[PDB]
Amino acid sequence: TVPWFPRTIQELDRFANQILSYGAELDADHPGFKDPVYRARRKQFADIAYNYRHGQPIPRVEYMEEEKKTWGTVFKTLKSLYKTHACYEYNHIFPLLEKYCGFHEDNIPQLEDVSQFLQTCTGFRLRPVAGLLSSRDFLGGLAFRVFHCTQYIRHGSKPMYTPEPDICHELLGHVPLFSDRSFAQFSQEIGLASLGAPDEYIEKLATIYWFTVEFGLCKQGDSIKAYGAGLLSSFGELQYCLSEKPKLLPLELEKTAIQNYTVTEFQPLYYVAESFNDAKEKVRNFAATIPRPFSVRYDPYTQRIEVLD
Ligand SMILES: Cc1ccnc(-n2c(S)nc3sc(C)c(C)c3c2=O)c1
Ligand SMILES: [Fe+3]
Repeated sequence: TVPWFPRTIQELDRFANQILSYGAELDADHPGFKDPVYRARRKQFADIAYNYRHGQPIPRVEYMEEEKKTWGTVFKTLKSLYKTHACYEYNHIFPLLEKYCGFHEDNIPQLEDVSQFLQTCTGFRLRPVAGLLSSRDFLGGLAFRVFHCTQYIRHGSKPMYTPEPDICHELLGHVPLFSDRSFAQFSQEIGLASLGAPDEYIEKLATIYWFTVEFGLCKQGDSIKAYGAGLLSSFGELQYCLSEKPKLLPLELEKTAIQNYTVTEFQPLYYVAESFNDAKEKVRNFAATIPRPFSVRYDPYTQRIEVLD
């Protein structure tokens, strides 16, 4: 009995709120655990996501001085690496994000502005998300070029640490790659692959996602550069990923899909992509191995998924 998936973009409304209601910020472990103001702020961002419906403007939020400071620290620290460590695509778009989107140490960009910018670049759009969605639900969004995106910021006591996605990771890690057409097509391919796929393949796709969108390296002429959002938003790991320490292997999906990984330390191993067009082709070949009694394609004119046989 084939798993349901949205067939229109508005149908992402359906399971968008089906998050893990009891989130990371509730653990005694969390940098913000003892902070009741932080607790409430987090629920505030969650209620914004909860009430969001596809098509609406994303609500603007006045960030606090404390939050802007945390952003500032993440921004300045990370900025110092991008020219040398980040891929061309990243460095190419970053100044535009500064000019048109207010990417600056003193200013946390608003999601609506960033979403409009991306729509202009590649048709990618943002949708605020409360918390952790299933891989199935999150990856499905990508098929429509929709990135489920957090709006809250990490707790101010630890600006270099987040166990979770937060706004810094989304804007400084993901957003600049979603501005590139080739990357955008690649990421969407992973989304298309996920539609109606068995649970076992959702997990293989999530693993591929992690070794690409989150922790991917790519060839850049004779050199290698970072493009994964998890690398680009981690000061420590961004420098480490391109030192002699980690092991590097070519992106190869039948191996990548089964490779184990942990979230708590630096990756002992990275996969290197030839280019985003090549990763896309590889994902397209891999999707053909997924037992699905149909074929899918996205029609951007009507914003619907076409389902054949
Ligand atoms: C597949 C999927 C579905 C929903 N969210 C995610 N997701 C994304 S996009 N970025 C990050 S950064 C970090 C430290 C974590 C844990 C995390 C994460 O979980 C991934
Ligand atoms: Fe991420």
